[PDB]
Amino acid sequence: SIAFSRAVFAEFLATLLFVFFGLGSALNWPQALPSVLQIAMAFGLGIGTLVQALGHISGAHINPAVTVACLVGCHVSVLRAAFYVAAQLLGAVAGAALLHEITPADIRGDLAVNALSNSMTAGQAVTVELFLTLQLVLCIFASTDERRGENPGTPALSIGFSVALGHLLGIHYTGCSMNPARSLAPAVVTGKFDDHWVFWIGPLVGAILGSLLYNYVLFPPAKSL
Amino acid sequence: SIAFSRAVFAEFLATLLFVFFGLGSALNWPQALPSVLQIAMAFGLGIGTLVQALGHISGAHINPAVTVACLVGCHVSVLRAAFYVAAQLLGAVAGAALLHEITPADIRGDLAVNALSNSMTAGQAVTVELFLTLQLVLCIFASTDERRGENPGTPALSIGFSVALGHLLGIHYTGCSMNPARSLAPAVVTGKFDDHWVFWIGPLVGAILGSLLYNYVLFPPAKSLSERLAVLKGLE
Amino acid sequence: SELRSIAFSRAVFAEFLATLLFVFFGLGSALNWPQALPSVLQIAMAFGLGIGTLVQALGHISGAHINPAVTVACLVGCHVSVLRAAFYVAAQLLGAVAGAALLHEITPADIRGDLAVNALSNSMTAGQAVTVELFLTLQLVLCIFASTDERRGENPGTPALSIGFSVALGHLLGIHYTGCSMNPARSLAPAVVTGKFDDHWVFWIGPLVGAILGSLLYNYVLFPPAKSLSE
Amino acid sequence: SELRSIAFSRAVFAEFLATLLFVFFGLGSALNWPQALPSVLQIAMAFGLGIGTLVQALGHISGAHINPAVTVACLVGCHVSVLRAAFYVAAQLLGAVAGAALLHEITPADIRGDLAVNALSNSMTAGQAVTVELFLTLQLVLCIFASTDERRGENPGTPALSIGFSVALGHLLGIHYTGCSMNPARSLAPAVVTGKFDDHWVFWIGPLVGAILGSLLYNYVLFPPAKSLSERLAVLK
Repeated sequence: SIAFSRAVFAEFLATLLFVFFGLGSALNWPQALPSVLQIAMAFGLGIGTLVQALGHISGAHINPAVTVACLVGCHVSVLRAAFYVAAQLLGAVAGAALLHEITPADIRGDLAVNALSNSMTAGQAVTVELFLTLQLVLCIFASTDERRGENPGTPALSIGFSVALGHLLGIHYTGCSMNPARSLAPAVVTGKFDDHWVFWIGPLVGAILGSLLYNYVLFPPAKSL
Repeated sequence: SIAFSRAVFAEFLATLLFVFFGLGSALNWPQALPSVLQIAMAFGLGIGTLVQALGHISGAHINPAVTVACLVGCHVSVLRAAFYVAAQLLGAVAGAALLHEITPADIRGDLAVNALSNSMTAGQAVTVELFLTLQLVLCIFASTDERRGENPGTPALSIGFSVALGHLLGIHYTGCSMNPARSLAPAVVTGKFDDHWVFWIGPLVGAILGSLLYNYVLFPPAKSLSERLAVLKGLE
Repeated sequence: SELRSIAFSRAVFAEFLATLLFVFFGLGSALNWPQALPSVLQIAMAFGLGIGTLVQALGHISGAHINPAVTVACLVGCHVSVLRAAFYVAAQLLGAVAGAALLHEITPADIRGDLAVNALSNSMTAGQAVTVELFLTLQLVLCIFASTDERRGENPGTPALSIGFSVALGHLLGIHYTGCSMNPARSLAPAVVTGKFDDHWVFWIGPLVGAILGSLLYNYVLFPPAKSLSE
Repeated sequence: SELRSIAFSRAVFAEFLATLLFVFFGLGSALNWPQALPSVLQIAMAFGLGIGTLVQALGHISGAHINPAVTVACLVGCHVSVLRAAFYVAAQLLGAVAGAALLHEITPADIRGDLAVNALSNSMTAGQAVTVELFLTLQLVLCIFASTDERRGENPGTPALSIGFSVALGHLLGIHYTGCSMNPARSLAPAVVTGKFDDHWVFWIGPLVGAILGSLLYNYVLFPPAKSLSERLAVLK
């Protein structure tokens, strides 16, 4: 009962720092405009760092889509999955509120909300988020698959660079959600909810798709009883 | 029987995502033009992520030149190599078509086709593509060599950064093909095939040179008794 | 013992040399070079790969703290004697000032400029900046403590790269606010060399509180030594 | 004997081929500035990932020195023989010049320019520039020796990445002063081809001294090899 409390708190604190660091690095600084790579690196090294410190303790989901994917694959429980999703949403909003307080009334701007950019249709954007989240779930599972043992190597860095890869592309299209908590956090704080469902339907479908493809298509288990 | 089907499917899906993520990051130029480093990182972390996710299930070739190199020292049969190459070509075109469908209308432009740049000669570009793929194949052979030391496991990041290294140079000339599928995918969708042979002869020759140099010159692998037989029977 | 004595001397010398090279490389790469002004990512990579390289090269000799805040976090957390912590902090402060003085005598007077001093930026306030420095150093110690946690024996992992990228992560954000300190020696070094002590306490109070918070959170909240023999 | 052995031939050839590919890729990615001038980070990454890739691919065959300074550092740290060290230095110098001549041929005359020669920049003094190169190569040799230290447990690829990121780190600083050499072969290769030898000694004394300094500090001061058996027994009880 105590280990479970530590895991839910860790998921909360992890999502707090990820959203706090991610958005804060994505704000429009006029003296040094953030590059697609700069933002991608911030989100990328963010997940890699948080996976290293807490991955072995709770799994370092830091993402409701990852938690849902883990719910379809990993022997996680619906109770923990709910407590995790709840912890991620609380940590994210807490990270966005903390950043808002410290960010002045000049940089804040859109507070790096994920927003449909370069017009683009919701169907085209929702399709990207699906493929963006799918590749992350495939990597996370392969990097953490116990059947591989210690053979996968650099788990934190691979997962981290996988998030960065999505961002290196996603920034230009949407912003690279891959995480409903990272999307909801600035939307609640700075009132902006333009097609928010896109950043929810996409990732959730992409995560379940990646989980089913991995756990039951690409590398399924042997037959049970 | 199933494992082979899963492996061929993985090679298809891997090349799809690589081309989808790679080209999409190399075009898209509004008021944020992608830099050489930005593009190199996109292709590099792409392969690295896909080698990590699918390496243990198929080998994550994602490259016909890599599949050809593995035909000499990866224990890959010509049957698997063919099924892999076919899966890579289908995945790439599928990745470019999927990207094409979603592209923001009149944005595609070249669609990040590998193209001769800065008035250089076709011979100079084909020489680069050879060296770009030779160093990659050299790195893949060592990274997948049981005798390379360390502990069991494949370094997906090392392989990924090898692809990125090639882009830091190839981009200035072409786009760092190293992969005939990465070149054909946007060439088929758009229709631009200007000097398409450069993006095929270069990588294939560079890969075979690196594969022969590693398995016969640099670090000749340990032959099994059964493999050593075919050498004696091949002579006789 | 005798060989036990030298080992400690090697550790103190390594902590000195590590902080010297870190400050020398970090500040030198952060200077406003006219032909190529460094970007936030460019600077983040210089400080990031700096710690990662020094942790890789010297971690197995001294622990490669290169930071008084992490040394203090190890006192409450990875419980180390105050003797080593003092010798380490002293070695870091001497190496840092030596690294900033060496760079000064290495850079042309014209390009020297602000010598990459930590300074309040974008008209920020001391209270907001001290809060940022806290969260920046907290995530670094959290990563260090987990990457070097005795309980993480078997597989070596990637502590150097993870810690290195953890420093870079703090720079991708901290640079815009304070230039990212996370280290009282990196802040004091250019302040002593080039007299600029504007809000120096921010670069000291912030990191130290963030490090102790991260050390207490890890050793007492996140993954403590379970007092009960049950597990 | 060590000379007439396949392993020695493979190691000398590996050092040649490694320096060939490193110089070819390194200079070519750092000089190609037509309508897209490379940034300091871009150049640092090219040289960094260059060394990292070659150490991964060839490290197990020859040690992947790719540098006469590194080769000398291993000589000082009692590993490689003086015979092998000489053959390695010769292989590195031959590979480098071959890489620059090949790049010249493939690079259009309009963009070749100075061919990314290592040069004292922003009117730096010979004493200050030689001091930077010293500290640049010193940290690298410290990382290389630790990345190749059998006593340090590591996962596959990380040592090559650590060495790679060490080279990048050097370039992130050295570029502003000298263009970052750390390698006499990387400096000599374009100097012979293009013909610019102004104060070439800075790019040789600096790295050579930095490598020996780092090697002596590591093998004798910081982390010497033969320690004692019974200090571990005294740590126990």
